[PDB]
Amino acid sequence: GCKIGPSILNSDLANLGAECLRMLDSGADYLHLDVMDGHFVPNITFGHPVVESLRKQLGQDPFFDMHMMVSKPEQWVKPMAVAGANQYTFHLEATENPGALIKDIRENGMKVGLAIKPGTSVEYLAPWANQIDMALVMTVEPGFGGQKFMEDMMPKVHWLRTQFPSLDIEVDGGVGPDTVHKCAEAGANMIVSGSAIMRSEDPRSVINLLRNVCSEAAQK
Amino acid sequence: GCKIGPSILNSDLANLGAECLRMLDSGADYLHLDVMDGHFVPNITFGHPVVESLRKQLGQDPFFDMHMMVSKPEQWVKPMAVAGANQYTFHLEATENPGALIKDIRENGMKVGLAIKPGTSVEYLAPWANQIDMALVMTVEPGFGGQKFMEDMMPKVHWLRTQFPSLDIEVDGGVGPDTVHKCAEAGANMIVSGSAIMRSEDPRSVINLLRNVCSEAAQKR
Ligand SMILES: O=C(CO)[C@@H](O)[C@H](O)COP(=O)(O)O
Ligand SMILES: O=C(CO)[C@@H](O)[C@H](O)COP(=O)(O)O
Ligand SMILES: [Fe+2]
Ligand SMILES: [Fe+2]
Repeated sequence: GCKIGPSILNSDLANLGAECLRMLDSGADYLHLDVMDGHFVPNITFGHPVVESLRKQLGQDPFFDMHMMVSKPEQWVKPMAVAGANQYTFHLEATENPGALIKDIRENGMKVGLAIKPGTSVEYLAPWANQIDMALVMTVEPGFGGQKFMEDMMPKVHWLRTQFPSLDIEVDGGVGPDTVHKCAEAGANMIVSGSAIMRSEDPRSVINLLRNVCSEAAQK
Repeated sequence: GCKIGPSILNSDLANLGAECLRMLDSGADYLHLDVMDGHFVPNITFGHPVVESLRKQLGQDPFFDMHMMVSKPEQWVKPMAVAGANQYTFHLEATENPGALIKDIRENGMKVGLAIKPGTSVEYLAPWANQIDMALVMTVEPGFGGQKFMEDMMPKVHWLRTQFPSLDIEVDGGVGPDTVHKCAEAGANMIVSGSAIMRSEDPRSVINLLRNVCSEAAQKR
């Protein structure tokens, strides 16, 4: 039950379609699409209009996990749903009312993800863990790709896996073949990887390696 | 002195390099790149990281006109300059001190654009017109492509042309083979056109049509 979702942050953003196509053709389980509004984080990536074009290019079948690093996650729920996103992962730090937002995401037919930044206590998630589909434990400060993996986040992952056996747990930031085992042994089952996968001639082998390390570690 | 800059807002954003390349090959004078942060306008497009990738794909020749529909234009000046943008067009309504921002843009080596929304009186643009390279008169409410041209904006263009004869004046929003006449006769010499060029089977001829109409008006003056 371990899935690999490449991030395209450090890809050729002038050719997102081709970049994502290579990922899917290489056996990626899903695509992790980083949406930044220049406000919640100090960078701007793209929003629902790019997602709409991607969905048209990539077809109906691929799974889009939207990492919504935006200050008003309430605003982009319908636009993302209409564009064809499968999962809407908002930041607990950004919402005025998590309960209302979770409901709205579900009314819009999308799965619900909830992300926390490194400095955010994992216990902030407790009241919500039973209402969401996936918790995203950031392992770098959000805003940029290619940052250093924060191993000190692993106790958050372990705590979530122990307290909520059924919850999908995603890690995001500096995850690659060097750090994936740490994530898997802590309890993560959804693995975002960007820079580590993006340069490869044979992304399929790297993706398979991440997935296999993660699955065998989970089998324990 | 008339120039046509297609907008790629309603293009295939998953294939943005390809869309820009074919605009350039079709004779575009420049590329007009719409940057929206979801705050200044209710939509999000892309920012400096996409510009960087485009500059790498297109090379150093093409001119990028950055339409900065962002609420903190001060924040993105350096990042856009580093990404390879040529001109930074910010909104008058998006800053408390346009004078300081204008200075910072030039210090970062870029050309300076200054834009006003339809609801914003052209009078407020005037104090800065002698300090900028290009004034942008919006002819639709910013945030979305394919909207209807607001011909009621033409007196803004005409007034700027009269008061600032050497100023480059851009119009943006619903400009096409029909409405370009109004823009040209009013005094605009820089034409942004999105849906009219992008959804055309013959972008070259559309671009030629827009430039020719504008030149004819430019000559008459
Ligand atoms: O959300 C983010 C950054 O804000 C992550 O998705 C990064 O894009 C992960 O990329 P690498 O750290 O694997 O390069
Ligand atoms: O800045 C904008 C919209 O905010 C323009 O650049 C749009 O791209 C309008 O293009 P048209 O499709 O109306 O020509
Ligand atoms: Fe992410
Ligand atoms: Fe524009």
